[PDB]
Amino acid sequence: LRPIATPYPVKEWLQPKRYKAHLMGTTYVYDFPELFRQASSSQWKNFSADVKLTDDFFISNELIEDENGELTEVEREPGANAIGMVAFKITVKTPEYPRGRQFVVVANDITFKIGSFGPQEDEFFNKVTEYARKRGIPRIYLAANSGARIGMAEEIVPLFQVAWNDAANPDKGFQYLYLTSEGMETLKKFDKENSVLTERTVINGEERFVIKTIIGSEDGLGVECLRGSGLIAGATSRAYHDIFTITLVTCRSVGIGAYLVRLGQRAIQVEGQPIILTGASALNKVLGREVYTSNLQLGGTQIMYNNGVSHLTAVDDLAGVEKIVEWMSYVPAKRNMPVPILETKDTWDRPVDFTPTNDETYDVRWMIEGRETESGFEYGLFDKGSFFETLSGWAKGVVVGRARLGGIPLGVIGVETRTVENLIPADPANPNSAETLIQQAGQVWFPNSAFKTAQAINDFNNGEQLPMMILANWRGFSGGQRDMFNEVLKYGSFIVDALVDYKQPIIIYIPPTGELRGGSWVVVDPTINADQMEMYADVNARAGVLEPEGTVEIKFRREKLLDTMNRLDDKYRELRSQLAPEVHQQISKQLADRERELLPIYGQISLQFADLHDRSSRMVAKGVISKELEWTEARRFFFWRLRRRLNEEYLIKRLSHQVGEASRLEKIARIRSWYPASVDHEDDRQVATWIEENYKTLDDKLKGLKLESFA
Amino acid sequence: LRPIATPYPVKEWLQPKRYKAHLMGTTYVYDFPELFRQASSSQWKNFSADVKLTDDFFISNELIEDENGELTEVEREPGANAIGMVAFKITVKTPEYPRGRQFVVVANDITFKIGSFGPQEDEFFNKVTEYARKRGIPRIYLAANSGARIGMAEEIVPLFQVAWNDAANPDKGFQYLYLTSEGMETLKKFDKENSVLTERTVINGEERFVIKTIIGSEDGLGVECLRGSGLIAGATSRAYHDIFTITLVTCRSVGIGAYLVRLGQRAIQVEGQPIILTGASALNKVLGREVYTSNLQLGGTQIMYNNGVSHLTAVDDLAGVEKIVEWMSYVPAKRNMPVPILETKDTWDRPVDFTPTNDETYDVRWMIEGRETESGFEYGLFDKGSFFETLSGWAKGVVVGRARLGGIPLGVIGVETRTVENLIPADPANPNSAETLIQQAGQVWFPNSAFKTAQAINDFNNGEQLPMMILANWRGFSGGQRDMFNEVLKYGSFIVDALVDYKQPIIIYIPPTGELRGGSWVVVDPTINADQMEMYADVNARAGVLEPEGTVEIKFRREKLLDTMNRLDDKYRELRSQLAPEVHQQISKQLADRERELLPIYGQISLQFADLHDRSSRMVAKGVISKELEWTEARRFFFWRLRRRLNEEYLIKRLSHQVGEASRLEKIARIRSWYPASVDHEDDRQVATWIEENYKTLDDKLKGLKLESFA
Ligand SMILES: O=C(c1cccc(-c2ccn[nH]2)c1)N1CCN(CC2=Cc3ccccc3OC2)CC1
Ligand SMILES: O=C(c1cccc(-c2ccn[nH]2)c1)N1CCN(CC2=Cc3ccccc3OC2)CC1
Repeated sequence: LRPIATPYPVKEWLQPKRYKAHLMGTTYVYDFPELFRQASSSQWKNFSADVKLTDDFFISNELIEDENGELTEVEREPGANAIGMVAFKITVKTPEYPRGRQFVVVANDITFKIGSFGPQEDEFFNKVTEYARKRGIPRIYLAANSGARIGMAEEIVPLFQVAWNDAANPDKGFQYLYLTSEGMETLKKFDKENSVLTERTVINGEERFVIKTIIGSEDGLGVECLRGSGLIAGATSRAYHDIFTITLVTCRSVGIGAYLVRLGQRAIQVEGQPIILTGASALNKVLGREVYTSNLQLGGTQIMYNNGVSHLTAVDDLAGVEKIVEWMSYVPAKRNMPVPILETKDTWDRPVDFTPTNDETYDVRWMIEGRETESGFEYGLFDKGSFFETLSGWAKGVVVGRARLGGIPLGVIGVETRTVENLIPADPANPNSAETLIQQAGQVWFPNSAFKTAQAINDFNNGEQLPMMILANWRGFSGGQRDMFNEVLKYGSFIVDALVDYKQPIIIYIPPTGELRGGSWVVVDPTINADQMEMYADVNARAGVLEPEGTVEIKFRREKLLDTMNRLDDKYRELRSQLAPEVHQQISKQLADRERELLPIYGQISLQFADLHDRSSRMVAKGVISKELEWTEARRFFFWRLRRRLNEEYLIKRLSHQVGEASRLEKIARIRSWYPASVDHEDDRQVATWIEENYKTLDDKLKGLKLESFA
Repeated sequence: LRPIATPYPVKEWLQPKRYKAHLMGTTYVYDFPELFRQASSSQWKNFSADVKLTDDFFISNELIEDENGELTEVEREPGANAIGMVAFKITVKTPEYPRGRQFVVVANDITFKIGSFGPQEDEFFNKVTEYARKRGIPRIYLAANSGARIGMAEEIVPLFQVAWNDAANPDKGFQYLYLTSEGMETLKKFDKENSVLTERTVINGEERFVIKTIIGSEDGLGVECLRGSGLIAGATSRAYHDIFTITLVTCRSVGIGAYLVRLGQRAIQVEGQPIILTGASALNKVLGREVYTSNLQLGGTQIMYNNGVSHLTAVDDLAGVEKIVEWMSYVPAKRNMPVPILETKDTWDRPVDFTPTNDETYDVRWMIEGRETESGFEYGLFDKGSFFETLSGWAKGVVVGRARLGGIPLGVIGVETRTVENLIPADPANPNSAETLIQQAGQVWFPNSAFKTAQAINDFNNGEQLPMMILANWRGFSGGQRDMFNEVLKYGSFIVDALVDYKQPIIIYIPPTGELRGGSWVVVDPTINADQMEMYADVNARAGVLEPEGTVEIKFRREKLLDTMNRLDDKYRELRSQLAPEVHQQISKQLADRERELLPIYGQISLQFADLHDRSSRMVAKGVISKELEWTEARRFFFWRLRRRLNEEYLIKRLSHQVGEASRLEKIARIRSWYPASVDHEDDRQVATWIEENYKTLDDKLKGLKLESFA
């Protein structure tokens, strides 16, 4: 016992495995529920400073397999795990679920055979994943491992013999490996007869049992571990589409461990904990040279967070747990439950203060969440303090996060107007390689930003099941050589696919000072998914196929511009006179003199003429947008629109369970036929208010419609 | 008329639009059905040289919209199209469908308003896509366009006035654009009152109608074209998952045109025809400098085919049409129809001749399709002449194509063992940028090869609806810095997702001289999708978590190796003697002398010991593979296995339409309970033969099971 004379018992001595985990720079597996309790309690403090919590607000129950391999809850001493994978069912009362919400935590035990994945850990991880999925509850994975378990048939090590070419000269080589009768008997005796596959031969009097395959008595040596890895990779791939999946990289995640991080998509990486496929020393043997010095060069945050593999970084395990808990606060308690409403001091009923200007540089985050000023706080579009930005280290040209609109949680995608730089590191494996700095213009989709936008859309959609707002402000895609070669088309197309799959309300809003052009509008138009999408443009937004400079270049050329020079009194007369023979040379020089002096302002006139088409009024006129809006009034508008949309969506889902076979246009028109004759279908607030006042009455109407002889 | 005195009529004079198309370097839209007829006839010649074809073997009917906007067949003169989008319903009798197969061809008319997409072309393209999808028939798109249509309100051009700051000095600027009463009346007269949005003001006696928005009388000027682009992008995204989609880039594909190419996935690009987002001159204005000289720098084959955006290239339009027709020969006639069997001279009943050696370099294509030798033709795994390789210009480390196994069409993925080089071009926009040459080791997945493998899997699955074989031979993923930074994890994970979605039989086969390790096995194990996947390993294959060098490094270290030095007579005695005081220094030097001399061969022994675990016999023993196979006998084995699998799959699909709610294990066990008691369920040939002999009898059994009161 070390240290002596402590006030309370030495927990690292009661369970030496706690000390081993600490020695490896991670939290002991059995101590993670306590971090979730601390993080959950902080959530309450940050929400309502005055709430009195009691220990019954949080319950953690370890899940273990029974005699029939079915998961059951246990209350046992930490460190009694017979396998290197552990799980807990957590039931917490949170500000968004004060009566309680549930989730599962799966975790590697780094103290158990270095956190390696053997067949038993793989089967348990799969069993826990299926448990979460059946219940629709989130699956949190805490990665601290050494990848698939490796081994050899340790019983064949003291027994094997070698068939030397020349016994006296071993250096000259060997023909095969074999067992003697004594070696074979040792195996027979310990009931390890099937540990080897032998073929008996007779060489100079003695019988030799030629080893043809080594199998081994112990399980978890090789391919059986690889089968299990495949099983859990597929299990996670499916879980991502079904439930909320998140991973915290807590010590190091190797091989299957790294794949699990990616397959669950949502990942928080603790600083200094690598996500690797191959270790630096293994790579060094393959390359010959001593190229890498640490695994952090390969899979540290400076790789993974800069990549978008790690959505967030964390300073320590508790910070990571706090980020999981914060992310989950935007997510339904379980699959298909409504999005968790959470109203704060910042009510829906106020104008938007922060307004972008065309002459001044701004941060899009100011439009999203507001900003501190010397004169006070300028509120933005969403609730003060609600913006939880993710993928913050990758493709910084797009701003992705979760936010709240008068309490309604949603995914937000904004456009970074400032030029973004990113540093591509020098490849240590290539001596003729130096660090590259890439500049990327604002309001332009590049391969990386197109991938991030698509990624964001999918992550809001699957598991999170959130509505979304895109504050659309792109000039288009980068059509230059490098970006075309880097497959910009591929990434842009993923955005379309992500929108086609979206199952919750979508609002596309071209904000003030914002724009949408030929290439950018294609990928975000509401006809991609009319059942979910809706588009709005600010009165100070712009949209057209090309930018004014482009439109003039194609449609307001020199001849049109010169014909327009008949708005000029001096030009009209000069063109008329030069249309008696020798004097015509002086008049021709005089026309070219006026045309040269007028050209800069007539170029400006054509630019203005072209821009006059690019207005939200044309968008309304041509029916390409639902409404033209005023930025300061957007919060009030969107709150009720979103609120109205969620209610109608709920009624569309119920109408689907009954009858079944009807189009969405038929279902919505049916639900709308139920509204009082006096209710204006175009009034979002009135429509939401009427539905919320009649949920139980509408239920009775739906239960009555269960007179279905539909064959 | 030019030229005079030709033997037959000048087709370019009868329809001048034919000449315009030719002038633009493309085939006239109305002439594409003839190219399909020529290509279809060649298919017959290459199949059976002796078949007599008549014109009734091929029918092309133009589809146009009726009075109610419903598509109908027409026989009209070419060039009468009132919109710039054209379609044809093609019905062809092919070697795989001698009674006939159908498909739709949609195409831009480059002679119609430069092949631009206006709202009418967009609505027609969408209508044709839905037509194809409803029928389950393939959709071939022929891209020859200028992207979304651009315009201005040409009626406001002669009318608008300018409010100068100083009339006498126009150079000093203007305040706004306006209309006069005379201008307003001109609009009133031509019923174009809503062409502008004005606000009347009175300035120094005269009334000025301030233009606040220009709308225009003509449709297809701006945003209305962008809505249509979005509509067709979403339509194509959906079509890809539903029907066979392919695109031929025939002149140039711009903006929406480029997106359409990608969204349909399968693309054949004609040499010298660019797929661009922004034109070179437009990019040059945005950058200031005159950076690019042609659109081919941006979207030529050297960009798109090297990218994997273009799956194949074609020397001219007919070669492109021939490639479409050849690709389609592997594809079902319509959605959910069986894969088209096509038996050739190369029957299933033969051994595989080409065998890889560990000491000799080979091309994987030799294993796939065979190879010509001075001594004759060495047949490979698949039918002679059946290998149709796609994505051949991108990520050359993986070999992807379609093939036939005794007539059965399937997708094939093979591993290129030879080191692959690829040249990254120098960015013309960056003066401090030079061409990079990248080397990539064989049998290692890199970001590009992982993306291609995933891409291949999805393209075989969607629309093609083909079974697949992966001749799995990877050491793992590149875990080095550059490849980790280039998101190898992301691409590897797409492989898992692609396998999870697969709806047809999958065979994973580790071939002779082949290997599968820790990282590579994870992503391809049959437990990812047990309903479709199956794994086999050749008797000369290898698999384990690490390679022998890795396993020894972790599990057969110096102490184990030194303990093994007790297989040595001289070492055993020397270690015993040095375990009386001064003489012990000489014995310690003598032990280090033997250990140094023995170490190279004992290192080889441990490598051999480790390799003895990596055998297909261990794979069988641990139940991770369905069977261990012999390469020469693989064609015979796989033919019957695949044939058996397709039959059972057919019966599983039928059992699903009836009853409905049963697991696949229940359905298959039920189908198997129908086989005669004497039929060995493990005999593929017997099982396939019995099903094919009793399809009508099994139908009667299924129709009888339609006694379903299942609620
Ligand atoms: O409408 C225009 C435009 C602008 C200026 C000139 C011309 C033009 C049209 C014909 N000749 N020149 C077009 N464009 C459409 C919007 N595009 C946005 C865009 C900006 C951009 C910025 C940096 C790098 C790449 C980029 O490519 C995409 C830029 C070009
Ligand atoms: O089993 C081993 C191995 C090989 C040699 C030494 C060691 C090792 C284990 C511990 N220290 N050294 C491992 N490995 C697993 C298979 N890996 C395949 C691989 C090759 C490879 C080749 C080029 C570039 C990157 C690469 O990374 C992936 C290579 C490393």
